[PDB]
Amino acid sequence: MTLKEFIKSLRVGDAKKFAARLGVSPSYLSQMASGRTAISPTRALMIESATEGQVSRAELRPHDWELIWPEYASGIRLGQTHVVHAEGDCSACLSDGVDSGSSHHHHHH
Repeated sequence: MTLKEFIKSLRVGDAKKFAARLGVSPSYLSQMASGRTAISPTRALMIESATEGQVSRAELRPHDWELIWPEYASGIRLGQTHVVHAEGDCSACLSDGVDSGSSHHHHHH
């Protein structure tokens, strides 16, 4: 689940308590839900601990959690996560982060 959907389920008063879990403002809490803000590695953990049933650090950042908590992710890759089959296999794929065409070099002698 996500904060946007999770919060949506929550009531205005109830959501306030949730923001308390992260120790953040009610408006800010919704910023990450919208995606108009930046979520720190520590903050991602807060939400996961805040609900521990709907929104998890992986849900907030399915692509970066593998970078922020690779030691943990390494454990599930080993094959110990045979309890349940969860999407992933990010390591299997690799997306280039640089444009080869943009790169250029020239020299004489």
